Amino acid sequence: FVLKTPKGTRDYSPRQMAVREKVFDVIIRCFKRHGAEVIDTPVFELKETLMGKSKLIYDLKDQGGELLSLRYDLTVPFARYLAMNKLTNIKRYHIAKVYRRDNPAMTRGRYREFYQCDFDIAGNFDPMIPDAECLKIMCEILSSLQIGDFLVKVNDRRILDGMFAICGVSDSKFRTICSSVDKLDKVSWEEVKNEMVGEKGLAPEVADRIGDYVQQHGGVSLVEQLLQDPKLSQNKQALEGLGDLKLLFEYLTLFGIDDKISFDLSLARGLDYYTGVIYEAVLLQPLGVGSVAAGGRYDGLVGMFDPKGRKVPCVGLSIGVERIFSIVEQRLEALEEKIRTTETQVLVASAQKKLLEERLKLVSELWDAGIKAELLYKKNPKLLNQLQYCEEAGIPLVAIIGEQELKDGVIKLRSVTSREEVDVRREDLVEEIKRRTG
Amino acid sequence: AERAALEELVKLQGERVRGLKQQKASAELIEEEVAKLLKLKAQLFVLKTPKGTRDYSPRQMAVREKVFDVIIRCFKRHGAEVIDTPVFELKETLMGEDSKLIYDLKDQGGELLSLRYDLTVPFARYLAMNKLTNIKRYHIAKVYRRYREFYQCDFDIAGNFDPMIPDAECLKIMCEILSSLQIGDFLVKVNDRRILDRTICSSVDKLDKVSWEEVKNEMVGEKADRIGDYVQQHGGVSLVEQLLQDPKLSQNKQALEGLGDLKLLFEYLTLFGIDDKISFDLSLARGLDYYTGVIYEAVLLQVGSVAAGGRYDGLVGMFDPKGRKVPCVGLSIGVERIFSIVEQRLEALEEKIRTTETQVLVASAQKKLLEERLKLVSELWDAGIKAELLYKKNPKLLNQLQYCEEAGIPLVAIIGEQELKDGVIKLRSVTSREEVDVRREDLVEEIKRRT
Ligand SMILES: [Cl-]
Ligand SMILES: [Cl-]
Repeated sequence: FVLKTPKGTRDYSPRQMAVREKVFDVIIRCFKRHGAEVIDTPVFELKETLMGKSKLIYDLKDQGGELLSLRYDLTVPFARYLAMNKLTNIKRYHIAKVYRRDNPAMTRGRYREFYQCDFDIAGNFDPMIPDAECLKIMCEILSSLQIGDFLVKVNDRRILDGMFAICGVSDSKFRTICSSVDKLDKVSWEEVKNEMVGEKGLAPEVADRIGDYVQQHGGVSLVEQLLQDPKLSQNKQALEGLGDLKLLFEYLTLFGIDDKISFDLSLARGLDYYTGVIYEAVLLQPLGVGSVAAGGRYDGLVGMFDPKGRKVPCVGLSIGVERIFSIVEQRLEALEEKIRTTETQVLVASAQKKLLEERLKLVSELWDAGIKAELLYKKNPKLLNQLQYCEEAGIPLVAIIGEQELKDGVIKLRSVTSREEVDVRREDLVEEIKRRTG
Repeated sequence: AERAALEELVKLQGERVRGLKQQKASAELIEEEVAKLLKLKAQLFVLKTPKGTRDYSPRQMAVREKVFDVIIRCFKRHGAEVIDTPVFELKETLMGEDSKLIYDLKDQGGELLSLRYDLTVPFARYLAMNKLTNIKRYHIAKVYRRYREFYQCDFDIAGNFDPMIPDAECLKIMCEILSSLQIGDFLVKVNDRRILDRTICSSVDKLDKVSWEEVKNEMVGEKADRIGDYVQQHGGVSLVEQLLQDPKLSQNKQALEGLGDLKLLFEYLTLFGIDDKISFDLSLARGLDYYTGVIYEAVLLQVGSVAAGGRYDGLVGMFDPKGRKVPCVGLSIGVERIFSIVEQRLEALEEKIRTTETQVLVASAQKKLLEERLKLVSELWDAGIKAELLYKKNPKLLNQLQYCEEAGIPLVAIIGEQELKDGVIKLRSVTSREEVDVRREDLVEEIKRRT
């Protein structure tokens, strides 16, 4: 028996926490900027609640009591929360860890316990305003994180259904074909066409029509082009999706995030789940380095719990904080710069021995002034040792107490980086420290 | 949800009333508490959260954010790092209260796992795994026991340092957070395990709750004269000094060592200025098994415990193959009861508790200005202002104003055709109902100044 974190789980070191706090602050400042509420659900539900949901779910031991399970997803707790509280409309964000028992590849992003970061608007509202807002929120956060240039792919579920029927895929092969088409971002169309015809028996005359549609990406001008398409115009659901899309593009143009959006018909994810617009956010090297965010409209899923069977229309977005965390730390790592694990702005030190009690008095005053102060728990620490500690922790200043300095009543402040000393009056010292550090 | 919070409030009120009656409190205060409790009671498929677990409502979250914010600022002020641990650990990792209390996962077809029951065992594992002999950190996370699922707030300092400074700092931090919380007057009681050196201890812990007389009878039932004199006595530094002078305690080295450390600790507290708020009691024996040094427990002044902790050197050593002990001192803050006390206090003021921070809402009385509204709101968002708008083509102005009143939003931005033409925007204070015309450019700056 080795002491280890469970297979698939990880601790978070102070540096990692600092990185995770830095990004969570940006994302939540944006969520609050859009006037969202926040909720929290327990880490486990009753099993009854999750059965019928891929059954890679951790389950607690019976232990006499009724069976329970760690949440594998945020939304089913969301639906339970809305049905339990008799609400059909709410705007909120939930940030919390989820638990799926799957093989974990550390090199790969996969981990058994990982953060999920969701923002949702639920309710019957005029069409597309909430969706446009969701898109704006995605671009705000990714732009603010400064992790390079991003682009957002959007599509619609209805267009996929209509385009696939008109092109000529059967209904039960349709999900499999979609799984193939979605890889066009990471692979080539000759390759997914070979995969489709060869591995899944789809006719080449149906694959080479799906090709003429899916290899097509652009802006609003492509929704107009496809509105003009004779075959597509005939299809009703394709018509619905395109109409919603034309409207969405207009709202984004008002938002000013129009340039960073791309209509792309290759995109096909979460079909079981999404009923309207589907969007994915990816980093740019015009080549995507990975998928950083996702969003969708899922009217069907939220209302499952209600006895009546009423559907609560919902639109939302999920942010891949776990890639964002790694990318941010590596950027720091590439620089090779040390990351502050503490916010201490001053350290109290005395060169001379026997001044420990006085320092304690000084440190307390700083604490009661709301200053982030520290001191070494040694009766007579050496000045050199104290300074090294400051350099390592990134502490900007050192406050030195000396018998000579004390008589004057002044306190000597030395900048660690510049190694320059100034003598300050005790009353002023607090304000001097404040001026020095925000 | 909200109903669940109400139930929690009722459970706390009942406990408080029970404590007050026990303390032989005056009728005037007891009646007020009963009145609050009665009001709470009045206020109070098969979809349900698992037993012992409750959801957090937006209103509930707001109280939690404010409370956590105060605690977090204090921890940061004292220059602590922060660490995170997974929810579950190997069952073997958690081992010698009762083993059965701990939650355990199904076999699955992998190593057996159990949910964290405490936040410090994982910390001990973290230290051993990384081989660290010194760290100052705080950890805020949910713990599971079989409410069964609840938040735990912990601040710990681990390492070898001159005696009593780390211990003194924890008390100062605890006092600092409680005063900041503004939950009223509180006191902290401190004892050392070494000086104290089972069933008597439990009786002793039970002793805090009940009188010595009845308390004395309980001890007899459990079966004392020598023991009784020591337990009743409690106080300050002067009281501490008298005990050392005693010959019996004095001639025992094990007993003697603890007394000396405490004497030293009080001096540090005096420098800090939290000396007045510290109390010495030998009666306290809570968390005796974990502790190898001092005990401290905080009690608010009208379980009844808001904060607790002490020095334990035994745990870090257990994980290490070598078994070398790691000195450590720490504190836990009972943040759930603090949640419900804070929310209750806010309610007394009668001031609204806002679930959102939106500064302003964009609204238009007239028809067909939706696009105009969207552009403006977007500009506000870009500016970093917290703004909203209703997802309606032509919403009515009265409806929008009502939403602001209910949501607590301070201002409403109104767009009119004439206003649009002149370059002005009409800003109306929801509370005052007063209006002003502000040019588009000045709108962002003015909103910030007003808020
Ligand atoms: Cl596949
Ligand atoms: Cl396994």
